[PDB]
Amino acid sequence: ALQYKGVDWSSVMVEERAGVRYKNVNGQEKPLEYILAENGVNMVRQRVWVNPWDGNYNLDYNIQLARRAKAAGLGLYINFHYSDTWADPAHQTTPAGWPSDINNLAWKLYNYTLDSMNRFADAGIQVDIVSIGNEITQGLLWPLGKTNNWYNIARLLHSAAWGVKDSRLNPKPKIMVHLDNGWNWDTQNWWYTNVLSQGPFEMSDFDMMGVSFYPFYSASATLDSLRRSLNNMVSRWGKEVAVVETNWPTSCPYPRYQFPADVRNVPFSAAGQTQYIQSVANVVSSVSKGVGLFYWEPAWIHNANLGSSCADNTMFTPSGQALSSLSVFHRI
Ligand SMILES: *[C@@H]1O[C@H](CO)[C@@H](O)[C@H](O)[C@H]1NC(C)=O
Repeated sequence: ALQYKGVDWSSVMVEERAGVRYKNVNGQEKPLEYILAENGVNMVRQRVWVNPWDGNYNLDYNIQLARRAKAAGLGLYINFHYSDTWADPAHQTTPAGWPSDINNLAWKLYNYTLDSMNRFADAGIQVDIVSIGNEITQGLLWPLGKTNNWYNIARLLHSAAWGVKDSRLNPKPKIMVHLDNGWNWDTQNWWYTNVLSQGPFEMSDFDMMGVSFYPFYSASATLDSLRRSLNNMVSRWGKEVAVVETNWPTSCPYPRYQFPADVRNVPFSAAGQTQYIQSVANVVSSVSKGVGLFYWEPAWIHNANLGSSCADNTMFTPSGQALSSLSVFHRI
């Protein structure tokens, strides 16, 4: 069974401010962190943005969350986007103001990460996992860290990894590199190979390799491919692995892509979510060093589709009541 099993609950306060109230399956209202712990979750993933336009997901914002997550006995997984806004394969926007030369940008990434981690340390919050970037498959901090700029990338990650290493955090969190399409091994292989062959980013600079695994972005995302990809990654670089992002809809009237053949039998419902989340967990667990699974934004009711072509990927009622499927975190 999985060592790390949780959800990314970053939107929680934005939702509370919007008037949302959460309840477990029985209708008992309480702060989300407790409904989560109640269902077997043992860790929350939180996204961190540099200078968000409205302050959400910034350091202060994430510290209030962490403190809360800790009170409910949940572990912490800090997810740096190293951007003012959403960072993903098609968007890695360097924070306005940051440097334009690799040495200074890297230095900045270091000071930023360093100070940020020390922010939790000084606050008495323990960070368990830290991803230096978010789905950085096409690199990060563009233009400099854009893919094929392999040198700059390994250069940037090394600095970021050390911002963590040199912080007051103790124990130090596992450093993770997060790429999307974990089912695509050629991508996982191409990326790490090119980054690790540069020299600046060393094997001892990171501990985990996290991957996003979704069913609605390509019929190619088969459980088998993820299974194979993870095994290939582990056997090749010996790092702990984990699915840091995944969803399953309870409603998907207009999918943009055909779902993988292995899950076309799984229903869009609370039952189907359980089935899917459990299958994905089995894949990760089957892999030696397969250590974690995180469902992305299960409680963002005011954004149900969660940026996908599916209508609802939440594990909550439109009114905020936890669905039965949320307790799948006990079984994994
Ligand atoms: C990083 O921090 C150091 C000392 O704290 C400072 O001298 C340096 O200018 C910073 N790097 C940049 C370019 O922000």
